[PDB]
Amino acid sequence: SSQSPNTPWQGYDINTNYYETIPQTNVVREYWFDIVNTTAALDGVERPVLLVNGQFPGPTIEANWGDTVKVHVTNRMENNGTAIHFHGIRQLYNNQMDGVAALTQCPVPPNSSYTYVWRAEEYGSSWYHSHFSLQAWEGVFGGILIHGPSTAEYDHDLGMVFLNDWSHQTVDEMYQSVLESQNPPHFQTGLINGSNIWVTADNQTVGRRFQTEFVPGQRYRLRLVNAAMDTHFRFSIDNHDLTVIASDFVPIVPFTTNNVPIGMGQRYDIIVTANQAPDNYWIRAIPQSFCSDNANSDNIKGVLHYEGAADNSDPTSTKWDYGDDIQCLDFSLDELVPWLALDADIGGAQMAESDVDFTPFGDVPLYLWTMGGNALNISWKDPTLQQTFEDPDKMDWKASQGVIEAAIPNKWTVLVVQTDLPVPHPIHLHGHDFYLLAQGFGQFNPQNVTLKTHNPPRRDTALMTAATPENGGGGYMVIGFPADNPGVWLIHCHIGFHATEGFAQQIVERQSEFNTFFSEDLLENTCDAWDEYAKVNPYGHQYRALAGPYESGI
Ligand SMILES: *[C@@H]1O[C@H](CO)[C@@H](O[C@@H]2O[C@H](CO)[C@@H](O)[C@H](O)[C@H]2NC(C)=O)[C@H](O)[C@H]1NC(C)=O
Ligand SMILES: [O-][O-]
Ligand SMILES: [Cu+2]
Ligand SMILES: [Cu+2]
Ligand SMILES: [Cu+2]
Repeated sequence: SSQSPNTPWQGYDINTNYYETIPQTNVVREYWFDIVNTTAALDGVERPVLLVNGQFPGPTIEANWGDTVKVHVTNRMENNGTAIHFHGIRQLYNNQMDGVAALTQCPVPPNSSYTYVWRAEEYGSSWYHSHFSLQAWEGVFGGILIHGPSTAEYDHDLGMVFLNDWSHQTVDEMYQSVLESQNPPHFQTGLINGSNIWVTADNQTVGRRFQTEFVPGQRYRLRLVNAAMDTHFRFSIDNHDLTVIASDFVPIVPFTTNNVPIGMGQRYDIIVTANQAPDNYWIRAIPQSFCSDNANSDNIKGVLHYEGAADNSDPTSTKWDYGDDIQCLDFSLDELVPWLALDADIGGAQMAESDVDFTPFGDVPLYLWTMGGNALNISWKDPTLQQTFEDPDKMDWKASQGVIEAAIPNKWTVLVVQTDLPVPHPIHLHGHDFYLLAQGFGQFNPQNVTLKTHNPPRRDTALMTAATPENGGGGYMVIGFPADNPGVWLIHCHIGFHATEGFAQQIVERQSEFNTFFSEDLLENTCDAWDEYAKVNPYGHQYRALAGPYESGI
């Protein structure tokens, strides 16, 4: 009880192994989420959105390390199912609460509910979002903020800072055109924590920029989350240094930088000290042009307003000269050093490789992303956990199910995700923080690659980097994780369009121990409701063909 005195995690600290030890708080944080169909004018232009409780971003789930969180999700829409995923939450022996349509549950139909219950067995910053088709990017997402230890001190916690791309047509409206094109999706603008201005065709300014206020001398924590559909950002604040203290849910040895490159699904916790002359400073979220197509890359900005700065007055500050805003990169392996030091014990690991390609299918054609040789093609109404309940020793996986088996308790898997294309992708794994062993450009060399096993970066989302066409294209990333968590775990590109097109596989982990978590009633109650919806509403039927809005299932 000498550690972290007068905190909810008294008896534990920054050195506690949070994979093995959790504070007991006895506390349950209970949330009620209505998923609603509405409109909003987040940058001053009205359009349809799907929201949690009428808010964008959705309300923050806030808890202390070791709490239990209970989220009652009710579907108040007409024409979508829903499922809510808690990104980066380990869900240890709790796979059926992971919120993945077609894996861990059927979708929740309109007028039905699902109660997610999970343990805060990590601390730091993340987010929840729909894991049903493109719905997260219609606005169904919000923060997860779990208080706990930190690797540097500060005075004020500003909470979540979401980074989003945005357009005035919806992602669902765009989807058919995306499917039928070899060009990446184009977005018109972006939002910082759900706000921006917009310049109209007649040069009027509508909307309002994100703004935050600093007291000179004070230190502020910002919890950055990239929730964009198809944009890799560099975040910066003119004239201010940023001290990075965590990557995803893993506290790291702090380091200071002038910008944070942040991929879709990733989080970084930063501390900013108000040590500049009192003034207004631009906060910038800049799409990286190699892998983002945005009409307004230089106008996704907010305002840092010091007390002492002019009111009603935009910044005139200059961007940090950190180089170009072209490549889509992570912090390097040597920059991200987990504070809790753990080695990747990959002796005796199972080795796998999943290639990434983009291929035409059918007569239109539709251009689909494939991972490990197949575009994922699975079933909302027949989720993987139903298949294994019906047949506990099932071995007859279809190619289109994209299965990677990890049957042996605690045995490591080393997975190489590779591509020949000049296109990078943020790779996210459910149910695990993976160990990031390598990340590179060009061809993967099985002889020459060095794997970092000595306290490598550890997180839940990392880029498969790729070279530009002039440098030959292609790239790879290599991850390691032990089979410490029975369940069916999605591994996929965190670009929504890509995952829905097929860029996803499923890790079937310790299949013989699904009894540790599985509830037939929790599965079938929702599946039965979903079937009743599908009878009366065409949106209840999954489009799985090649002349319409193909849905991979996730
Ligand atoms: C970004 O938007 C979120 C969601 O509205 C804001 O969340 C608040 O965060 C603070 C600090 O953790 C909490 O006190 C509030 O309860 C949250 N409100 C919610 C979730 O409705 C967040 O403050 C915004 N970020 C900034 C920097 O303004
Ligand atoms: O995050 O999926
Ligand atoms: Cu996830
Ligand atoms: Cu992708
Ligand atoms: Cu996911």
